[PDB]
Formats: sequence, structure tokens, C-alpha cells
Amino acid sequence: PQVTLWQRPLVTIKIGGQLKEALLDTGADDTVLEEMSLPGRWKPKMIGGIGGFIKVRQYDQILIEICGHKAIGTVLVGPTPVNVIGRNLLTQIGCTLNF
Amino acid sequence: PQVTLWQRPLVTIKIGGQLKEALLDTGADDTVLEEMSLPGRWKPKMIGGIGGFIKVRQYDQILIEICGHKAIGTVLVGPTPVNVIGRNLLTQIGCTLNF
Ligand SMILES: O=C1N(Cc2ccc(CO)cc2)[C@H](Cc2ccccc2)[C@H](O)[C@@H](O)[C@@H](Cc2ccccc2)N1Cc1ccc(CO)cc1
Repeated sequence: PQVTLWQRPLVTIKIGGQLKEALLDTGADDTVLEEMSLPGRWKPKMIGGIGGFIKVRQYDQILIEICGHKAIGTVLVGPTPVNVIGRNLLTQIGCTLNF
Repeated sequence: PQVTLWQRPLVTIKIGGQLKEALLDTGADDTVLEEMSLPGRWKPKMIGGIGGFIKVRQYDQILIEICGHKAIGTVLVGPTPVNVIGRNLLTQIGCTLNF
């Protein structure tokens, strides 16, 4: 749909059988989720943001449903304060920025 | 303009007589820019990111031109690694998210 930016653009996602809300985030290259239970194997990474770097786990080929749309991609799970959906999956759902 | 998200959504801004590039960042409530010289009054502030917190200076009523659109608002200046335009200015230029 179209979403204006007067409030945070949150969406519901379903991931790993669980329902969460996430922020649509054009500044983020990748998707980063708060720590959660996910099968099964993963690789450690660092990411940097404002504030500094964090260490995260990388899971590839995870299925996520963002609104009704399915996508498969990498997710990073880790100590984020907020679930962020970045450009790796925003492109899959066809999201654009328009002004 | 419409921007797809296959690459980072960067724009040119003019602020304070200087020309910069900045990310359009729907996840950011506010705008924060790397250290640069602005004239005038500011207040200290601290913002939290992935990774932690930074201390930043808040300047109010700063004119920015983003693409060919002028906006006025608060900018936070500080040690961010990248300049981000957040929703406080994104609403002023009429930016929407569309999927
Ligand atoms: O750290 C932030 N990252 C860091 C980040 C890095 C990597 C990924 C995955 O690849 C995801 C997020 C982004 C901005 C940024 C990108 C690259 C380098 C430096 C900064 C993000 O794009 C922005 O949306 C918020 C996301 C966010 C929002 C709330 C709480 C935590 C995280 N932030 C922090 C931020 C907070 C406040 C303001 C001003 O109000 C601006 C930014």
C-alpha cells in the first residue's frame, strides 16, 4: 500500500512461526531482528550502526512473511533494540521510495 | 522521483552553504549528520542506535535543500558514520513508501 511517514512504518512479519512487528528501514542494507529462536545453523557477523558495532548471527535462506508477502533471504539476529527490515528484503517485496 | 532500493537511496543536500550526500532513512525519526560547521545555537542530546548511544548537538530551524526541495527543521549533528535523513524531514518533502 502506500505509507506516509508521519509515524514509524511498522509492519507485521511472520518468521519462524512467530509473529513480530518490524520497521521498514531504507537506511539498512540488511534485516536485523531481536534475539529469537531460529533453526538451525548460522554464522557470526559484526554490524556497525550509530553507537557502535554489534555481534549478530547470520541465518541465510530464512522465510519471512512481511504483510502477506513471502520473501527468503538472510536475516541477522542479535541485540538490536528494534526489528529492522532492510533493503535485502525490501527489494523482494517490491518496495519503493517515492517523492 | 521514485527510487528503488537495489542500491542505497542517496541524495544530495545543501546545508549551511555546503554540499553533502545523505541516505534517505525511513527508520530514523530525526535527521543526523556528521560533524560539520553550523552557525549558532544548539542543545546537547543523546540518541540511541544499533550499537549504542551517541551524544549529538541539536540545532533547530535549519534550512536544508534535499534534491530541489527546501525544508526547515531540527538537525542533529554528531559522530554518525553516515548522514541520514529521517522522517522529520522526509515528511516535509512528501516522501512515501510504496509496496
Ligand atoms: O543505527 C541505525 N542504523 C544502523 C544499522 C546498520 C546496519 C543495518 C543492517 O544492514 C541496520 C541498521 C541505520 C542507520 C545507519 C546505517 C549505517 C551506518 C550508520 C547508521 C538505520 O538505517 C536507521 O534507521 C537506524 C535504525 C534504528 C532505529 C532505532 C533504534 C535502533 C536502530 N539506526 C539508528 C538511528 C537512531 C536514531 C536516528 C535519529 O532519530 C537515526 C538513526
